[PDB]
Formats: sequence, structure tokens, C-alpha cells
Amino acid sequence: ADVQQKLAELERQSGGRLGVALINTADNSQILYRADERFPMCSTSKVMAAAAVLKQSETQKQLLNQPVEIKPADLVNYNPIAEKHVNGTMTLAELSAAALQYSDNTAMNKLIAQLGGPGGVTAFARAIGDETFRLDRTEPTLNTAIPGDPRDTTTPRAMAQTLRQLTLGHALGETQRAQLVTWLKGNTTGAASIRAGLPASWVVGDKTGSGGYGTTNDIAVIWPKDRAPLILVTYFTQPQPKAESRRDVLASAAKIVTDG
Amino acid sequence: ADVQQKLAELERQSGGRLGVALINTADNSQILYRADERFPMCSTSKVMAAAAVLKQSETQKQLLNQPVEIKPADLVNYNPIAEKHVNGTMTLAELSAAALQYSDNTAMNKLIAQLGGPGGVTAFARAIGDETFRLDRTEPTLNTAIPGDPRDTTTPRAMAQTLRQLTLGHALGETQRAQLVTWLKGNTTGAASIRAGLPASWVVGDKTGSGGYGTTNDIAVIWPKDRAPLILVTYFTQPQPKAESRRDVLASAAKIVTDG
Ligand SMILES: *C(=O)/C=C/NCC(=O)CCO
Ligand SMILES: *C(=O)/C=C\NCC(=O)CCO
Repeated sequence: ADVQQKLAELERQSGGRLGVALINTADNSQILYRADERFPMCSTSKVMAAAAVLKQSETQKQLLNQPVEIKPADLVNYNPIAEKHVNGTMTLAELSAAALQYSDNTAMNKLIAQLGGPGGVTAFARAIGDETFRLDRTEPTLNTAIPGDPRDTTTPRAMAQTLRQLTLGHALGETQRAQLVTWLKGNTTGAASIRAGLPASWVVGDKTGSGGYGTTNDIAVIWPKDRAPLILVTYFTQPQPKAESRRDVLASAAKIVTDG
Repeated sequence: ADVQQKLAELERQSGGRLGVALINTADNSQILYRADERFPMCSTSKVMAAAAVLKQSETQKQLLNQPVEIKPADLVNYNPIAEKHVNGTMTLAELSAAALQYSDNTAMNKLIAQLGGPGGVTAFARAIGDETFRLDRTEPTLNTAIPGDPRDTTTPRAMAQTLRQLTLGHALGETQRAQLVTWLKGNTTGAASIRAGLPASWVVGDKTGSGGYGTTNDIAVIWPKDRAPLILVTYFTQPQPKAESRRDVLASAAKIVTDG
């Protein structure tokens, strides 16, 4: 009501396109803004890949311990963890943490390969009831975020529903659900995004994303002071290929939908 | 300099008092702004406490695995990790990680108690040649940040020199230095502060703080794309007791001093 008006006011001054999906698990209420429009996921896609590899680890005992070779030719555009291990190895646990907490694009490419390509991540999405998610490309081209391109996109509504099932639902075994939530809570990249819009007392696990067209994304599980968890997806994209990131817009969207 | 004009402009437009110390380890060059003025450290003091415990673990080789009791009465104002272990235990390693990466105030009180009180943190600072740093109080009163109050203060220059010795120098043993850097690089709270002012490709370990009078702090070790490491300290405080935190001022400061 006032929230829809305020989200429209924010978008109108933002210089881009804003998508919001909030799920309040206290009462299963939702706040949706362009929640059925497709947005480029960029690195928010890493949550689906890490979750798919967690699911694999329910049946392959010690999968997370399995060392994976990192070669110089594996490195892509953003490799803060992987570069230390070129001509060496990282475990699937280390690749999962590097992708989620550091947004390591080489780490994500090893998760994708472990799942049999982009289509294997999409198949996992389908298996947990997400019919909207699609991963089409590897890193780093999955972040081109070209307006109108359906590659590597989802909708705020579908991503909010998926994150709820992965982090609070029974899409994963209990140990795997706890590991995902532990990784998301240890994110290093999120303080300027959704978190920036919330009271300092609230606990957040999130995964950010960014790419071309100034695309600026965050998906978060939020444990508010004295309240049941929230799921929040904030996606934002701009019309110019070289636009700057707008994490402030995401913070503003989070303040609007949580202001009560 | 251009840099001096930019920092003076940032400070004046912020309404506050800004303290900046950059060390460039390529050539030991410095950028300095009010770098010898005292500022309330707030949670940036956690680095000295965690480093003091690391130093103790060089002679007490099992210390980081020691279980510490968390009682309900131990909980202070911000306990994101410790509240999960009330009526249980956490190891000194888990408490160091909680303090550094989550700014857990109950975890910091455990580190202070391990060192025999705020005096024990100050004694470690003096053992590594920091004659400026003082810790006077426990959490959460060490964050009051009252203008003119010398308690729980240091200077940007002294904290930058100290962070250099701890993370890049020989204040700690090689293992302990590596562990401190690993903890700082895994900080969850920093993406809106120094990091937000830097090129995305630069790797950062940092410790934020905030307290009374809108005090907003960050201390960081920076491995730039293709350059020798930097140490940067950005301290900020405001005249009004319940002023808003301003992490954007620290990001602006970081951009100004690194743009060259
Ligand atoms: C995913 O959204 C991005 C992953 N890493 C590439 C970067 O450059 C991260 C910093 O924006
Ligand atoms: C740190 O500066 C002061 C307290 N740390 C915990 C807190 O109260 C806010 C988040 O850092």
C-alpha cells in the first residue's frame, strides 16, 4: 500500500529497474514488486550451485572433502581464493565457501562442472520445484546481464520461494541446510546491500551479485530481533552497459519493505 | 595535496572529525589526515585482543582449542554467535573468529578476560611497540565514544603501524600472523566501509567498529591488483550523541587516498 508506492518512488529515482520479493515466515505474507519479471541473477546463482553440491553430498559420503585441481587456464575475471591454489587443489567445501562468501568466479565454475554444466544447476532447480530459474552459461559470461536476455535469469518471486525451501525448508537434509545457512551467514560481500537497510541487531545470511548494465542484486535470509525469519530478494538493473553498482538502492528497498 | 583538499572537503561535508592513515608497503609512503589525533576505537580494538590471544597461543600451544563457558549473564548488547552457545562452551579460536568477523561483544569480553582485563590488551600493545593504544573498559562501555574521553582510544598512525606489524610484519609468529589475516579476510561486516571505496579486484581483510556519537571506523590490510599491500585506517566520529553511522564516509576516504 504505502510500501508499493514507496518502492515505485525508489525505482523512479534509481535510474533502473527494481524487483523485490519479501516472504515473512511469521504469517507467510509477501511484498512483491515486479516479482514475476525476469532479472539477471549474476552471482546470486551461486546459491543454487552450492545447494546442488550440498544435495550431492547427502549420497556421496565425504564429497565436500574431494580435492579439485585448479589450473592457470581455469582462472577467470575474479578469483580471490582460487588464484592462491593454481597448479594445486581446493576441496568442494572450499570451492563452495569461496563461491558463496567471496563470490569467487573460478570456484563457481568448478561447482558448475561438478553438476555437469549449467544445465545440471537448472535440473537441481527443477528437482526442488523452481520452474523459473535457468542457468545457461559458465563464469564469467553468466554476468553479462544484457537487458531482454533470458539467459541466467530468474524472477524475485521464484528466487524468494527457492531460498526459503533451501535455508528454512526441507529441500536439503538437515546437516546440508545448516551448512548453507552457516556459509550465507559468513558472507563477506553483503554489508552495503540488504543488510545496510536493516537494524544492526538483525542477523543476515545473503549472497550478492553484480554484472553488466550496473546489475546489483542480493538475496537474504534475515533473522530479525524477536521475530520469525524473512526471505528477501532485491534485484536491480540499469539501461547503460557500463552503469555503476547501486547497492544503496538495495539497502533502501530492504528498509522500505521491513519498516512495518 | 589534491588528497588533503578532498579529505578536508569530505570531513566538512560529513559534519564530523575524520582520521586517516595509509601505509603503502611498496615504498613505506604514507597519507595522513589528523593521523596523530585520538579516536574511540570501538570494535577496531578487537584486533588487538585477538592478536594478544594469538601471541599467548605461541607459548600455550593448545590455547586456541580451550573451551570457555558462555553463561546467560555473559550476554551483552550484540551477541550474534555467543547467544547460540549460552549454557555451553566456545573455544578461544571460535571466540576470536566471532569477535573479528561478526563483531560479537560477548566474544570480545571472553578475549579480554583471557588476557586478565583491558590492561592485558594494553600490555600486549606495549610488548609490540604500540605506546598509543589504550583499552580501559569491557564491552559494551568501551564504545561510548564521548568527545574528549581518552579511554579506549588510539590514533590512526599508531593503529596503521600496529596493523602492519600484526598482518605483514613479525609482531606474531608466521602461523599466528596467517591465522589473523585469514580471520580478517573473512570479516562479514566490512563491504560498506573501506572495501566500498576500492576497485572490486583488490583483496581486503578488515575490522569495522561503531559506537556513540555516530563513531564509524574501519581498519584494513589491502592486497591491491598487482601492487604491494596497503594498510589503511579510517576513523570517524560526530558531535551529536545519537548521530547515524556513516560507513559511506570511510568508503569515500578510501577512494580518495587510493585513486593514485
Ligand atoms: C557475481 O555477481 C560476481 C562475482 N565476482 C565478479 C566480481 O567482480 C565481484 C565484484 O563485483
Ligand atoms: C563495534 O564497534 C562495537 C560493537 N560491535 C558490535 C555492535 O554492537 C555493532 C556491530 O559491530
